[PDB]
Amino acid sequence: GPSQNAIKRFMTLFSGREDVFSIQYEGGYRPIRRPLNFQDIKNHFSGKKTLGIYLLKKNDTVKFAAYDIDIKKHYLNREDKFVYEENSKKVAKRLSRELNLENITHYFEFTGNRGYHIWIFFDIPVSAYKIKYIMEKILDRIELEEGIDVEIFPKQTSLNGGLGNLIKVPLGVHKKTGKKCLFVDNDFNVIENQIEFLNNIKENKATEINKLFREIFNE
DNA sequence: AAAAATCAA
Ligand SMILES: Nc1nc2c(ncn2[C@@H]2O[C@H](COP(=O)(O)OP(=O)(O)OP(=O)(O)O)[C@@H](O)[C@H]2O)c(=O)[nH]1
Ligand SMILES: Nc1ncnc2c1ncn2[C@H]1C[C@H](O)[C@@H](COP(=O)(O)NP(=O)(O)OP(=O)(O)O)O1
Ligand SMILES: Nc1ncnc2c1ncn2[C@H]1C[C@H](O)[C@@H](COP(=O)(O)NP(=O)(O)OP(=O)(O)O)O1
Ligand SMILES: [Co+2]
Ligand SMILES: [Co+2]
Ligand SMILES: [Co+2]
Ligand SMILES: [Co+2]
Repeated sequence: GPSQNAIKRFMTLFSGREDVFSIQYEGGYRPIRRPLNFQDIKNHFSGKKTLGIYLLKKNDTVKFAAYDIDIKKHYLNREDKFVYEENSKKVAKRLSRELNLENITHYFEFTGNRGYHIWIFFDIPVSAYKIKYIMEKILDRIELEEGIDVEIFPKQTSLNGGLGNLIKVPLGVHKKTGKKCLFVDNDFNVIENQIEFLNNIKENKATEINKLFREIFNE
């Protein structure tokens, strides 16, 4: 059924480090020293565990990348927090417009607490430094807003024998708040049929993205 | 049976 296809599809899209992943608890994350499995993903989808994925494979390539638009911590508790909610969507729309201009297919996710991820998926892994560079240059094009932080995963160009950074992946439960992390549309409205959205997500071409790095870098 | 908690920039 569609939900079973979603299990296999999730594993292909959020494919990072081969042999380590992460789970969220209340106050941190913890590495799990083995490959992610189907049972891990069923536990993600049901709320029994919350998965985070290390983006960098052992050869310092990534199969996906993400912007992380956040409300700054000290803006969170304000009574006019709705302003910085708007601002976070303003910054996300600007980034997305640039990404569309570069024909980079991407998807929005409400992260279950204080912001949004913009997910970028690749059919074949690409060098972590190349996508990171593209994402940094695109950020350098847009106006920012007060109280918003934009973060770029991958955070590393290379592991140097380490794990790198991980990102909490969608369709799970945010352990800081108990709310589902869900895909949203271009207007930030929650998609009703998440499973089907997941099964329609498209991968960018590594060949195109590789060409785009040389192009932006202008050699 | 449940409490405890990693790893990075
Ligand atoms: N790897 C790792 N990254 C972190 C950790 N804490 C924060 N970050 C990252 O740093 C960014 C800034 O978040 P902050 O809210 O300022 O994090 P903090 O200063 O440690 O305080 P809290 O997250 O509220 O506990 C986050 O979006 C995360 O990407 C951590 O303990 N380990
Ligand atoms: N203590 C920690 N240890 C290891 N990795 C962590 C971490 N904290 C975060 N990360 C990783 C996983 C995280 O996904 C990412 C930074 O995300 P955040 O901005 O802190 N939280 P998110 O974007 O997921 O949702 P929202 O912002 O609404 O709270 O770095
Ligand atoms: N004076 C005003 N006039 C019209 N709409 C207003 C408004 N004040 C607030 N709105 C609201 C009601 C409108 O339905 C909503 C639309 O604003 P976006 O969705 O941010 N931008 P757009 O839809 O034009 O396209 P894209 O997202 O691709 O950029 O703003
Ligand atoms: Co911290
Ligand atoms: Co962040
Ligand atoms: Co965030
Ligand atoms: Co709109």
